[PDB]
Amino acid sequence: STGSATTTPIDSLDDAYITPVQIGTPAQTLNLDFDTGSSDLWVFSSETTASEVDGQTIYTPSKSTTAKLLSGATWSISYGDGSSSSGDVYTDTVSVGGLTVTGQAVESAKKVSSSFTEDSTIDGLLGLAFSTLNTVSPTQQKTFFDNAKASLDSPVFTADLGYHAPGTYNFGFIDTTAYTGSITYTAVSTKQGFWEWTSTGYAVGSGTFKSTSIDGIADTGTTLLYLPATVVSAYWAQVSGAKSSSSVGGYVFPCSATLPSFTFGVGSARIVIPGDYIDFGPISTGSSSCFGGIQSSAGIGINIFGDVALKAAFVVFNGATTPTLGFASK
Repeated sequence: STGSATTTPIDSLDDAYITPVQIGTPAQTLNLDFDTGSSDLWVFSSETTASEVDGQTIYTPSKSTTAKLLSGATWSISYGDGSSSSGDVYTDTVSVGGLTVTGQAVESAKKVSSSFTEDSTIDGLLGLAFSTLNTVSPTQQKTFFDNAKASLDSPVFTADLGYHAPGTYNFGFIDTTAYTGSITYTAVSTKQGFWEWTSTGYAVGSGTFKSTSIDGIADTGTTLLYLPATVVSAYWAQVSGAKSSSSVGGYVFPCSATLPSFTFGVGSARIVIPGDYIDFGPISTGSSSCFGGIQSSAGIGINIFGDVALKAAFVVFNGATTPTLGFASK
């Protein structure tokens, strides 16, 4: 089997992407944030504290004939941005772009943190990291991808995120019309539960390529590109007036600037992030100070190839017995 679904930016900055997901019988369609950096499929629901729901579409298990409470199971997650959610668990039928999993764990939120409430466009998350990170207790649950894997034509999914435009998540096949040149594959470590890999270096604008190993995660659920302070400083030094602002919480730059591109290495191949992808606009409405899309990972504890990086590529998440990541230009 295969699936194919369009993923759409939630706003004009590509802060995140939502993909429609059918849950239950009859289908309840929720727009979920596909997140290769976590492993829980959780939704706003009829059980969510009413004051914590503000415009989201909810899953109502009692209206699904295929929903079954997973007795005794609870979940609770905290994300890298300090947001969180928790609740109980149902199993139900879940379909993405024509690909159906029966008995998928659907984690129903009883509580969500303010950032989730405040984002009306995101009805929940669909985790696509490794199932070892799943938070369901006392019986850990599998991701949608893990459950689908054996039925898929090929045990892969691909992320093709758009810049200020829709893109695609595919399951079970590689669309050879969706990228240019070749896909370069690189090794993955699953030791931390992430799609963790090592970039071979970077360049800033038309500058020479610096060969250096950068260990990081491919994370569709993180907006920006977080890299070591040395790398980030080298980037922003090429933007007149750019500076790190503790009050704002990262590098800002004059909105009048033209940003240089940023290149990252995948083996001997190179992915170029155009400068415009690195512009996240005014820090506040009407400001002439703009927020940068490349930020320091110092104090995160890990480098993160988030949407800024991934949207410059066609990315293969290969879930074969030995997982790998593939990147192509597009």
